[PDB]
Amino acid sequence: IMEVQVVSKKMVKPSVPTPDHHKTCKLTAFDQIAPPDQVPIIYFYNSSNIHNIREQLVKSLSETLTKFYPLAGRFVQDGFYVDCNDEGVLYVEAEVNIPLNEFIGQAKKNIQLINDLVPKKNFKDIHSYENPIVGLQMSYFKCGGLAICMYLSHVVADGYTAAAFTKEWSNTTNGIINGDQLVSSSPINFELATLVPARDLSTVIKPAVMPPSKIKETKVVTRRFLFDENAISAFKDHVIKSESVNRPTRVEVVTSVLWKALINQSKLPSSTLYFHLNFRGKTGINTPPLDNHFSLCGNFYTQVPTRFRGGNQTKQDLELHELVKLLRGKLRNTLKNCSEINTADGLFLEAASNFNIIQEDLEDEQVDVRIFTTLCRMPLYETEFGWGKPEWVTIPEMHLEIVFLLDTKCGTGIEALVSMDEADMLQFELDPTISAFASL
Repeated sequence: IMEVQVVSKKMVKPSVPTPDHHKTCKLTAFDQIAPPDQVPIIYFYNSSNIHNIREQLVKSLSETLTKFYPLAGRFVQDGFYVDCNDEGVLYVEAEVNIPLNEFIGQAKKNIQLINDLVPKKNFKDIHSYENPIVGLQMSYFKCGGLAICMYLSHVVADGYTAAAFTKEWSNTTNGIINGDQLVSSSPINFELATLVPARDLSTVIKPAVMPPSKIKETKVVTRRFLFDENAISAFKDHVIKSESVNRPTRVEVVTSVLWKALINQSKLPSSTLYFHLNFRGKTGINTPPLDNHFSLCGNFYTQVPTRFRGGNQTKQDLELHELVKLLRGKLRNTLKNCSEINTADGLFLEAASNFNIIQEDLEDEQVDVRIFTTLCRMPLYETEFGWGKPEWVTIPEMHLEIVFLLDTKCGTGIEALVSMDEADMLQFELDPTISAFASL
């Protein structure tokens, strides 16, 4: 019964042209090793009941793009920079013939149904001066409910930058609607290339791949698992029982459970699970762009790869607390390393070390590399555009194998959005330790 109809599609440019001194935004070496993907997130909001809501959202987006000007530009391959030509972000307006309260419940069980809310007019990412850096689709449901979907290029921005863009846009809309007294507008800079410029990394970066890993006829599907508060507490007690780690976190236990299931499904004896660690709040340098860590935008993170090595132990002897302790050791070692670095170039060198480790693991017939992105303890459910908090926030169906960790609307549960090959997923969802949490 549900039909989505695109009503408009255009380019939304920043309210004011980008100044001449900012038209070239040079990218960093972090951006060079950033995954060249466009990554989606979608927020669902209940009915505004504001009559000019579409116009005011377009206007607040233009004003936000004034500050996030590189997002309105186009990537140039030769110099590895962003020509901030104000070509604009892709803006899709659609209308769906059903209320929002007859979709979210269905979508939580079958994420595929969100595909008609995600725009894909995008072209080639690294290359293609014609590919827009940001794509937005606003799908208005039958009685005013809103699906805001953002498709952002990881070469220009990381999770922190996407969140800052979202926060600024929502704050601008909220001020435009309810009075400007509710302002929290702090500047963003985009100038980290001063300290780590893009460079030739033929001497710095591991390249790799191998055939048994390169079985490509994969059909990636996505499933949603909800790890509720009571289940997380049970897992925490099951781990503390061992007391080989103290105070396990929600993310630690949920990632350990998912990782054990992935290892049991893997058919390979060793595994490498890597997430992202944001360099911003965890270092002490203050050379110009790092005077204000929370104002700097662009990729500023390191990969954190935890290597489970199955030697002469069986997969049957795998226990939660060992995965927790491996994750904890790797994170602690990375934090200790970050404490002792003097320049931002050294933190790029640490990120490159971890990148090389991940490539070496990708290149082994014995290691299954699994990507994890945790968005938990990020205030996604407090991003307010001026009429209410999000009803739901998730990541739509991915085309690559990945696991996203999100907070639930309230409480301390975790939504795990797992994307993997269908042949693997059909057994994975029936793992007895996680099958009770699958929305299915």
